[PDB]
Amino acid sequence: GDDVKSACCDTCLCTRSQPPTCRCVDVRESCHSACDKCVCAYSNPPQCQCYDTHKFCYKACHNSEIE
Ligand SMILES: [Cl-]
Ligand SMILES: [Cl-]
Ligand SMILES: [Cl-]
Ligand SMILES: [Cl-]
Ligand SMILES: [Cl-]
Ligand SMILES: [Cl-]
Ligand SMILES: [Cl-]
Ligand SMILES: [Cl-]
Ligand SMILES: [Cl-]
Ligand SMILES: [Cl-]
Ligand SMILES: [Cl-]
Repeated sequence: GDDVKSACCDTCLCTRSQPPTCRCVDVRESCHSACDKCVCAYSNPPQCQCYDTHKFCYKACHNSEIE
């Protein structure tokens, strides 16, 4: 399907390259196992990055009162 809450993301960034490579710059509370390497700053609320690359962009599910 496509209505899946596997990941949400408000800011993807696909690279200028050949072939391309893409990733969600918009960091979250939850880091999903969709990307292989989840790293997290132990902040409050914590921030957490897909270090590992992807070739997809997920729809927006609005995290915090900013975006
Ligand atoms: Cl599904
Ligand atoms: Cl939705
Ligand atoms: Cl350009
Ligand atoms: Cl980054
Ligand atoms: Cl989240
Ligand atoms: Cl998950
Ligand atoms: Cl991802
Ligand atoms: Cl790993
Ligand atoms: Cl610190
Ligand atoms: Cl992938
Ligand atoms: Cl929302």
